[PDB]
Amino acid sequence: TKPLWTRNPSDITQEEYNAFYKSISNDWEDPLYVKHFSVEGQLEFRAILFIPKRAPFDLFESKKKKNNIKLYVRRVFITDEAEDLIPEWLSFVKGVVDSEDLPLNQNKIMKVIRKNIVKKLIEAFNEIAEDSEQFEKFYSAFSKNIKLGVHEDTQNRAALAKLLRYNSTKSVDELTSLTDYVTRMPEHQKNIYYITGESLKAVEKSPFLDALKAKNFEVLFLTDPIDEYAFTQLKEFEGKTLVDITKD
Ligand SMILES: [Mg+2]
Repeated sequence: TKPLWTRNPSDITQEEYNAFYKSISNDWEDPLYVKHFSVEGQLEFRAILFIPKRAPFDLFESKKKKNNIKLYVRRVFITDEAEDLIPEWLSFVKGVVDSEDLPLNQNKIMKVIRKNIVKKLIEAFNEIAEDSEQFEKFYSAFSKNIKLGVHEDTQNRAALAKLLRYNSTKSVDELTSLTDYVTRMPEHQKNIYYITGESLKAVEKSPFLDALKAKNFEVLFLTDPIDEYAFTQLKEFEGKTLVDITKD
């Protein structure tokens, strides 16, 4: 009879998290991942956040951001329609946030909660990334929210960019991360090369690939306008510069 989130992650089992998830998500499936944590220091609060196995329908209105994360303050419900609690590109997250001090009434306290949540969720994505198979599932569902985050989040960009995934000349069937791309780059390669296009088919046989394939340089394939734009906002990854081959 004690709020699940107030319990230590160690004492909670799956199915307990699953049932609790069903209880708040209007979803029948178990969550893809569960991020239960607590924050201490200047501000104190607990939270259980979930990443759905699949992107919800959300085809009722024009907008979308209707984050139904239940907001509690010392175990007493307050609202499931909080504002600025979590970024718009992350609205797909479901769960509960229980704060010790009143989120008040913009408010400052709310901002530090939002900051910790973003930090924890990136932490959850890198975790899902440990299983390239379960990560594909997550990418198929929220690759759009990730790209959106890389575009909206300048302070967490580099980190989020580590979540992008693309096909390449050396990554045909399976997708690859920009980190693995870097690792694969030969000693004399200084740039991360890529090419933009309407589709994979249209980009796979570009004559611009010849000057690279012959020098055994891997090249990424971007087919989404958001990925393209994102790359100009990223510029560099891990130190390497992003270069569009079609240009030069
Ligand atoms: Mg089950």
